[PDB]
Amino acid sequence: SKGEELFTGVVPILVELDGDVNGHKFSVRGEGEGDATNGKLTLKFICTTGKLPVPWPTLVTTLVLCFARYPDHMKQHDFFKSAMPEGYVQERTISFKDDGYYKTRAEVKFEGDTLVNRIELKGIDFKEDGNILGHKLEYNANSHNAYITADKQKNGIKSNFKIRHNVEDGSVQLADHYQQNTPIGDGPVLLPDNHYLSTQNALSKDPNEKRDHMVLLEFVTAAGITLGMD
Repeated sequence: SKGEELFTGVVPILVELDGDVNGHKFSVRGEGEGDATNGKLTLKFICTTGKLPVPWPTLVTTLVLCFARYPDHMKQHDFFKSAMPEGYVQERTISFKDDGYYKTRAEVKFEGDTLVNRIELKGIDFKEDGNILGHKLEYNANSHNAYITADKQKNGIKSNFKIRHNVEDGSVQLADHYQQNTPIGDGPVLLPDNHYLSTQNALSKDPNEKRDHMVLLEFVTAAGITLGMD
């Protein structure tokens, strides 16, 4: 595959999410750009339906791992770019400890010159007074490492990892993520050796934006493969 050649520059990004959490429906649209050479993503997300009924941080992982920076000695382990431009399906279950779960299905693929992430999210069994529907989480996102393993029996990858949301009261809300990715096209894809993605996030607000929104800067860098002999 030569999909990685599509990410040598800066690439415009469009994100569209339709969500339904305990019957609270919402839509999010995001736009920005990705710079995989630096592992850098910059986007602004808008809740186009008005008030977002869940905290913005709970949506970060759902709202484009093809922009991770894979070091040269790990380029052969980059499943995400190898599937491009036909893309891959990214499906998760996000189980919030002592609360509800998200189920997400996304298609990540090129539409013209834009990398598009189109997501359907359903949230189920949440507590209306809980940390999620009750808007009790801090507006931030801890740095985290998430391990990738190949899933040869589906021609893809999988990953399980924990996200720790900071609660306003000083506690931590665990979001247990179970993830599976599989390609859309039938072309050749790289099934990686075991490794991890290292992620940092900076969440902010646009002073001139009156709608409910999130400005996000994210860095994702691949690691965990020994750069051994040569």
